[PDB]
Amino acid sequence: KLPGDFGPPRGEPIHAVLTSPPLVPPPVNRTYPAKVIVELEVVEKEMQISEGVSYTFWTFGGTVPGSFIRVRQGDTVEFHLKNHPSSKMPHNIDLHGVTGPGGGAASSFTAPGHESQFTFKALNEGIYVYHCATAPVGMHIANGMYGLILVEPPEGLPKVDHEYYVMQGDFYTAGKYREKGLQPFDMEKAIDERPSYVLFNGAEGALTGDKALHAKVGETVRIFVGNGGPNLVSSFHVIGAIFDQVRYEGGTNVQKNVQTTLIPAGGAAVVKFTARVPGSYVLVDHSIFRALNKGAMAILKIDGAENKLVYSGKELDSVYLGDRAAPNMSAVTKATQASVSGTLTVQDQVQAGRALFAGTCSVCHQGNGAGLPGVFPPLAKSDFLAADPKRAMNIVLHGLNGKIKVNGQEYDSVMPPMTQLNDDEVANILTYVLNSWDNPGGRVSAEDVKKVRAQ
Amino acid sequence: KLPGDFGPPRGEPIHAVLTSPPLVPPPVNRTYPAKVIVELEVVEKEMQISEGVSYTFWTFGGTVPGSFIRVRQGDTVEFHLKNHPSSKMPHNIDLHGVTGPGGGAASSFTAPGHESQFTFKALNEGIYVYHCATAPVGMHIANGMYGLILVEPPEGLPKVDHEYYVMQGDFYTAGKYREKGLQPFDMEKAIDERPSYVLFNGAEGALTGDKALHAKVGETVRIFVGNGGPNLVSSFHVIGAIFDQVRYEGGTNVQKNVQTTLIPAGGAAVVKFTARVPGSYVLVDHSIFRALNKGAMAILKIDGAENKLVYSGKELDSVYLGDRAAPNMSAVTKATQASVSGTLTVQDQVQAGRALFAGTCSVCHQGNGAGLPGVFPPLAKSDFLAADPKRAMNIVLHGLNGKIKVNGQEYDSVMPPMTQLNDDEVANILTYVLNSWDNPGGRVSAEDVKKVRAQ
Amino acid sequence: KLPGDFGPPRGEPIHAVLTSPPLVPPPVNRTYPAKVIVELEVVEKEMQISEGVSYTFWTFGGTVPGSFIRVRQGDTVEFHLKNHPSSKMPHNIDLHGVTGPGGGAASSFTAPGHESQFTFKALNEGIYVYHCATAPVGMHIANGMYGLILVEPPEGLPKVDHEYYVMQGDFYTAGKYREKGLQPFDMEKAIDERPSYVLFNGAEGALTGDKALHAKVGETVRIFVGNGGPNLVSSFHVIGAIFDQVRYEGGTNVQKNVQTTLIPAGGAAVVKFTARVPGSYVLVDHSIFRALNKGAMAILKIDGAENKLVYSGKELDSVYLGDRAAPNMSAVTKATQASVSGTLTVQDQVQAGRALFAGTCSVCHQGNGAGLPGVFPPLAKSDFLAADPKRAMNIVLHGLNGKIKVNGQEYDSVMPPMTQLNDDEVANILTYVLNSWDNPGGRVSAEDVKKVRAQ
Ligand code: HEC
Ligand code: HEC
Ligand code: HEC
Ligand SMILES: [Cu+2]
Ligand SMILES: [Cu+2]
Ligand SMILES: [Cu+2]
Ligand SMILES: [Cu+2]
Ligand SMILES: [Cu+2]
Ligand SMILES: [Cu+2]
Repeated sequence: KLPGDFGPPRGEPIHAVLTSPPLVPPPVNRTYPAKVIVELEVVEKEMQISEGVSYTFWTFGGTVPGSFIRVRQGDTVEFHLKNHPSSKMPHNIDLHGVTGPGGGAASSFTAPGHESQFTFKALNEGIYVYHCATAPVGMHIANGMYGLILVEPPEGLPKVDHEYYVMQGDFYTAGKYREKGLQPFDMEKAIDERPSYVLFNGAEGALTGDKALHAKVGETVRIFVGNGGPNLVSSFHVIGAIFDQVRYEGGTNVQKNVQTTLIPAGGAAVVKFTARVPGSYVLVDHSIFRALNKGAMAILKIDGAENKLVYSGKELDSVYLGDRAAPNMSAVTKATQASVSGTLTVQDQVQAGRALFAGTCSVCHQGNGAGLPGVFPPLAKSDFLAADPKRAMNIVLHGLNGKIKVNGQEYDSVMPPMTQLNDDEVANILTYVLNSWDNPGGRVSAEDVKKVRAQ
Repeated sequence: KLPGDFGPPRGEPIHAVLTSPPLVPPPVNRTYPAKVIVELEVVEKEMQISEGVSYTFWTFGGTVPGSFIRVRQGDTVEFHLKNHPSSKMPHNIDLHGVTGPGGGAASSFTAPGHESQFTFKALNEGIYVYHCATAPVGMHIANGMYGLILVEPPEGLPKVDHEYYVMQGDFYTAGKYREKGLQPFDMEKAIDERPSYVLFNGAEGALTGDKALHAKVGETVRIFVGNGGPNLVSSFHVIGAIFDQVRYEGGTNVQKNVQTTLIPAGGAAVVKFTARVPGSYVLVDHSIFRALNKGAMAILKIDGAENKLVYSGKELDSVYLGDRAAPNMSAVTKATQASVSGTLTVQDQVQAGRALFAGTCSVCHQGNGAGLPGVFPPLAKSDFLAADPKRAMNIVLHGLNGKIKVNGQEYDSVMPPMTQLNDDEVANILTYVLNSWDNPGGRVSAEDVKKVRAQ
Repeated sequence: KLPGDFGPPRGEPIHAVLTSPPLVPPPVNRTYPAKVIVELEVVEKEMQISEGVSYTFWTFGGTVPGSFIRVRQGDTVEFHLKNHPSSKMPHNIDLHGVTGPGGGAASSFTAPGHESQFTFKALNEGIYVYHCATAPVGMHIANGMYGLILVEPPEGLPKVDHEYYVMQGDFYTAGKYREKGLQPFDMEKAIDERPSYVLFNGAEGALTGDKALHAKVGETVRIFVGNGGPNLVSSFHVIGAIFDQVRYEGGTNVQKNVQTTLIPAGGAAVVKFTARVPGSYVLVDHSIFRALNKGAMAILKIDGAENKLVYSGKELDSVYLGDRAAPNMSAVTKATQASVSGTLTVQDQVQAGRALFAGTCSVCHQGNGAGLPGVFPPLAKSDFLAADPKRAMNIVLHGLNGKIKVNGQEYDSVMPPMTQLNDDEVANILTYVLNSWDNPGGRVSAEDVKKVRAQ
């Protein structure tokens, strides 16, 4: 006998309601198998992968990850794939959990402006990745063509207060991390498995700040977690909390009470969290340069009463979360746009630099530029800064060590280099500093920084 | 008490029958512990890692992976390692599952033309990797020195219809992927964990096309899956199906009903599959550039009746499987040989290009070169192609965008670059196209392409 | 109800006794929850990451990994973090297993010369990584800022004969592997996840030779195994043995009878081993270039009677363990120091070369330089060596093939290149050989080798 042997579809055909990340459709809440009609449209379009950094994404339903599909084990699914007329490429779909060659791929080839359909029975309960399967497949996946399909057990999943949808992917731009402009896909970096960005839900900051996930003390949260890849394996982890349960795909095994899991490329898991104390809980790939240098962090923000018996301490800040502590970094987007338009003002630079200074500089120099006397020199009203702005560009790019005198006090420490900052970032940060804290004003341009970097 | 405490060996000494991949020895079918004599011979030899690409493999038993060994928990194994006189290197063996230092390594050092032996008790049921343990060990492993040993539980494994043997490895050539000739091992790429090929069973296409694994609807298939490494972890996955069971090494835990697993470097697992519907099921490393750009795909082809209640769709084709949809790519081997011999004909190039066109070009241009009107321009009877063959070389290497006119119709789309194709591949593909579909004939040489690439 | 609900702290406040790797504090042996005061001091200091290779480590408690902390589920922990006045950087802590934002990070920011404190309840039994959480976090972790905290179940762990503490990390030096001197951290290699060293307990040889872990036949050994990362996932494996049990973090799942596991970056596990037969058992990352080319090997040496019914063979030697078979390689440290001081003698070079020859050359040429007649040519009393020392430098760096005559006999084989050896290593090895086995003496300098490498 096949699994999912619940008899022929009954009732009326159901038109599936799909959701955009990070939301999930309601529980199916049904005791009979149905014919479920799923309609999903591929759209190719430019979106911001980071502030001021555009990328041509290929999407299922206009989002990365693609629209979430929710059905019941034993359902017959009539799957309709449309390819928007604006597309340049053909596309198709492989749904994990489908019983049949290619997971649908050979019956879903869809040229721009066309539609395809195929039917399958959902024999297999579980959470499953779906993705494009059009050669070169890795390119399609790298461009954002992946999402999740949930096939519920017949009795449904246990009730929880919130359900969310989070999916990791690795991305490959020609430019370096945070280099502005429209960035092409880079096949060389992709083949080498050397991503420039590693993200949740298709962009830096997609689930941070004002886009965080929410719940309250005492509530339960289920997260459907995918890893679209194409290539990386996630050391998936929640900072400051624990997973009550982790279940992969439709596996019989359920791990309980773990904080760090491994999610294969192409894999998916359901995790459960119980909110205990208020604050920001960070979902990361704990291959930690991905999380804190390439974009792979997402926030579940918990509202409610502190419990000093459990945790006496404070909410996170920029020391850990960096420039993603703040609600957003829209000033960076704005300054980048103004540069393109040729209208970049001092204040545009100042506000972009303010956003970028958080974490990146404030960890040592403080949010108010005061430093710490004799340990971290001040940027506020800094004689040393004012004396030589070009030296300050060199200090950001190349670091500084040795004895110096700042505002009458000696420092004898080490500031690490920061050459990974792009020329616009250095320029905007230094313009912010120059225009703060009784510093002399003026500006540093990206071209100024380019020249210092080349010397 | 030690595990495997089934008493002294009884009956007669048994000379183990080893098998070459992808086959497995018969179940031991025995109720008593035995002395089992295993004889394995190391052979160093050139073989084709891909069509027209030779590599000096170091092998246990003449194959990659090496010969499969099958014993029973509680057996006493007298292990004989011979090193063929033609060898240049010394070799030895570490069998996982052996209780003792190095898994046998210090008692199996075997110079060319010599033999070694050691005895161990198989205390540990499970599936286990064995490999060479001769410094530099990673070099030996990278050259193909790994295989599997099964230590059965005393009652035997449950009966299945088929048992197969599949083992992943990462490979490191001086040349790039599909660059022809005898390719040296590349220690720099190996240390960096940057393989040029990632393969099942020692070659591209080892388990595809006419070398696929077979079964029928309703049958059960057990696959002994190794990962020899040296360095990669497999996101091991079956496209279009599910694993009924996954069990690692001799672990007590058995996962059921998963599609994607993680197999450590040096690890092994037993998976079980039940054939439900006909077609090609693809075993892959779902770090998907490995599977679809570096060689890591294998096929289990299922014969039998369609079941439209389960899956309404079609068998896979080149869109997903690429140039491995076809039975083989022997024409590539032949053309490469003819180049070396200085006898390369137009028809040699045409047939090699035909093989390579599948997937790589046909996904957009179609198998018959017709394209799709106003979306994908034709290669069949293409005025644009005929007008400028050197432009066509540039288009393959560097891509094309912008408005063009082909056979009277305007196109305004994007063909991605394909610089990863080697000069011979570009040459042979374009010669195929030129000699098909009422195109003007002639040929493109590898040297022609080399010149365009250098400009 | 929260987990760990064992009531308010009782008894007296307990000042935790922390241990340095590879030792563990005693079992808590307590039936009531307590207030436990933990004091941990950050120290930045130069230490040898390899012989003659210095590195500026940032440490919790003066070691890498940091001091081991051991508490009981249900305890209230008052955590005190001090930052030594000699520090240049601020530091903080995130303990996995803490319930609260950042695992403590926002309440533990500690400038040089300062102290911080926070209190948390240990709700979660298990083994957990702790690490610094100061931007740039990956830099802090890469510099050595990680360790383990055990939160015992209320009844305690089962009694074992030995408990040890082992933690993997990936390291990123500007220089290549074994390049001498004080090596800076390399942010470029870190972002790319391309470590120069992969180590247990902060140094090459930290747990090999005279620093091996010990036990006796019949005894049980528990190892608390961390993976600090920052970036790599360990294919953690024991050569020649099996793990009775593997349990991750505080998971409910326990795997039994496996040899190879996967430990996520930031993850931790408890493994159990039962000693069966004498000899050296090697803990490795089985992404095997890490273990055998980058430093990731540790030894558990078992004393006691051989059991020929289980294993007839020998203890490991340099063929497998290489230059870590010997008790230590202190001669390398000494020679490097003498080079810096300008006092390097012939004998300093000889003893350093002796240490390095083991495995790296002896696998083919033998420990006594005799080779094997007509298969591996001799280095002992070698006419070919004596005839041209510069040719011998070229042979080490670039390999040798083709027919040669050595001491009257023809060889027609292949010696692989060894360009990864540094100039001092080549120099010291060849000086050893020249001063052994009736060879002519003299010396090769690092500058001699530099010149040959550049030609
Ligand atoms: C801690 C790790 C630091 C971070 C992050 C940044 N800076 Fe820094 N900076 C640091 C130190 C210890 C020193 C003194 C070095 C010494 O030789 O003793 C400095 C110095 C500067 C200066 C010059 C002195 C002054 O005006 O106070 C400048 C202009 C400066 N730092 C700027 C700066 C900016 C803009 C940063 C973010 C991009 C930044 N620093 C980060 C320590 C640390
Ligand atoms: C879809 C992703 C494509 C694949 C794969 C290949 N080609 Fe292509 N090709 C594609 C498009 C959209 C276009 C037109 C671009 C535009 O500016 O509108 C082309 C064009 C060509 C041409 C020139 C026009 C013609 O003769 O039809 C040639 C000669 C060509 N393509 C060849 C070709 C070959 C040999 C391929 C496999 C190596 C190949 N293309 C792949 C789209 C796609
Ligand atoms: C086995 C894989 C080898 C290792 C490791 C090393 N050497 Fe070697 N060496 C090897 C062979 C097969 C040959 C002969 C090559 C041929 O063309 O037939 C050699 C040769 C040399 C020589 C020259 C001949 C002689 O004097 O015997 C030298 C000086 C030499 N090898 C040195 C040497 C050193 C110092 C090594 C460690 C750094 C080393 N070899 C490793 C095989 C192998
Ligand atoms: Cu697509
Ligand atoms: Cu897939
Ligand atoms: Cu070998
Ligand atoms: Cu091994
Ligand atoms: Cu720190
Ligand atoms: Cu952490």
